[PDB]
Amino acid sequence: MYDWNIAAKSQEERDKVNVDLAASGVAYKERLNIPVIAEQVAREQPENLRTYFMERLRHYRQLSLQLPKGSDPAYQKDDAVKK
Repeated sequence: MYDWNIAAKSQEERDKVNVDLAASGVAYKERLNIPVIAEQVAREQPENLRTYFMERLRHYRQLSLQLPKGSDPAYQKDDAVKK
């Protein structure tokens, strides 16, 4: 699907988000089922925001488990059966 955050005009804005979406594709896609390419963001990941990407990344992990199908043990329903 290529880039999508083209709405970012400023430099500081596009860089932080480019690395933000990067952290998403890498984990969010492999965990749940988000349709994106991990290496696609790997070639556009600004080392200048390597810190931010990790912040969102670590966060994405927390939701990786909470998120829908793909990897969720505690996503049971009615507290009766787990699925």
